[PDB]
Amino acid sequence: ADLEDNMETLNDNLKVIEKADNAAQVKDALTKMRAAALDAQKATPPKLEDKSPDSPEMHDFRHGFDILVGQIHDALHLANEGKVKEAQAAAEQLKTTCNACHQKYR
Amino acid sequence: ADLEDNMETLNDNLKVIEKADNAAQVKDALTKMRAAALDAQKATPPKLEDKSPDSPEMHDFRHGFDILVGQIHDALHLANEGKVKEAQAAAEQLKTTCNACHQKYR
Amino acid sequence: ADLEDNMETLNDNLKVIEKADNAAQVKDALTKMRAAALDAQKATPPKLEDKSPDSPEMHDFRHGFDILVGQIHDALHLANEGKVKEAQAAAEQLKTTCNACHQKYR
Ligand code: HEM
Ligand code: HEM
Ligand code: HEM
Ligand code: NI
Ligand code: NI
Ligand code: NI
Ligand code: NI
Ligand code: NI
Repeated sequence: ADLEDNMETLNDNLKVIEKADNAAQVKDALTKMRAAALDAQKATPPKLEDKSPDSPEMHDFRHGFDILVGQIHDALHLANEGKVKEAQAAAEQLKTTCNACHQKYR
Repeated sequence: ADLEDNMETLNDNLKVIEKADNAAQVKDALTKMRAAALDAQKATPPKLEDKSPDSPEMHDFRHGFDILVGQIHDALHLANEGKVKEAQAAAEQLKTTCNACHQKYR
Repeated sequence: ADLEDNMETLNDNLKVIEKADNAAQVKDALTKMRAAALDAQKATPPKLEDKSPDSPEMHDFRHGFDILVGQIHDALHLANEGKVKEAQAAAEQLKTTCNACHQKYR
């Protein structure tokens, strides 16, 4: 999928979590966020159309997604153990990664 | 172990999974693939004998293994929850990482 | 927290594990090591005060923590499955990461 729909997938599933009743709703959204993250990681973003895929910026751009994926996973472990509010807490924490990549590349 | 035996460990365990009966067979092979991945990640590969360990290429070379290890882990979670065919599906997906590193460094 | 207290958190929890009775003691320390690792990863270390945050060295410095976090996680999985001595074995293995970052940046 395109960078922009993956960002809507990231954004949407975030709302799904912060309002979720239960663990399965959380696990499902995190699963979907992981997929989107990983697929957005393949894209070249507007701001960086002038850079080769092995530029330092494209490298750093792809690293922002590694960080998000690691976090999602840590949230997933909490979801997997039925800890729905701390899972929700994690999901909320992801924001500072979202915003760190956005400050520099969006 | 040497880069080349680790690649045979990666390759072999891949066949073990795609033909596995059960979860324990999958978990075991993934465990072994993780080990080999991590050990191959220390090696300097023929194509890159002329580069320092902190060259951008050696950096990128080691990143190909981070991606594989993350994927293996995601497959492991599926194996750990008794999902043997989707675990098998994951293991198959790893191929595009194997081949992405190979296109550029093999 | 500061780089140096996070390193004491890393160091302390390591002793907690290698002497632990049970899985919950291990899971708790690993959880805390993950937190500290991730927080130390934001710091700029003395040796690198003269480098921009996107220098290759600051990049490599932050990667040393990715490796530690991945390992901690692998130890956590063992802890989570009640495997207290192999969890302890993992925790001990972390040392070569600790020391690899230290050789070059401490
Ligand atoms: C869960 C955390 C994240 C959320 C909730 C999120 C959400 C969004 C949203 C809603 C947009 C605008 C989409 C649109 O309507 O066009 C966007 C754009 C963007 N994001 Fe994210 N994002 C996240 C993580 C990241 C990360 C980690 C990176 C960098 C590694 C990143 C890089 C970008 C870029 C480059 C755009 C603009 C692309 C363009 O100009 O077409 N995002 N994000
Ligand atoms: C599970 C995925 C992978 C599989 C199944 C796999 C399998 C193999 C096999 C069968 C070989 C030839 C071994 C021989 O008979 O000598 C090989 C070579 C090689 N692979 Fe992989 N590999 C994988 C992942 C990777 C990754 C991620 C990288 C890079 C990060 C990589 C880098 C290399 C290199 C450099 C060689 C050639 C080394 C030499 O010339 O001695 N491989 N791989
Ligand atoms: C679990 C593994 C680790 C342990 C047990 C550990 C432990 C320690 C300890 C005890 C200190 C001295 C603290 C003090 O009394 O001031 C220290 C310093 C330091 N470590 Fe670690 N560490 C680990 C991992 C890492 C990693 C992965 C990195 C690099 C990525 C790193 C980078 C540094 C640096 C730069 C200092 C010195 C900071 C300064 O000069 O203020 N450490 N570590
Ligand atoms: Ni796509
Ligand atoms: Ni990197
Ligand atoms: Ni996990
Ligand atoms: Ni070896
Ligand atoms: Ni701090």
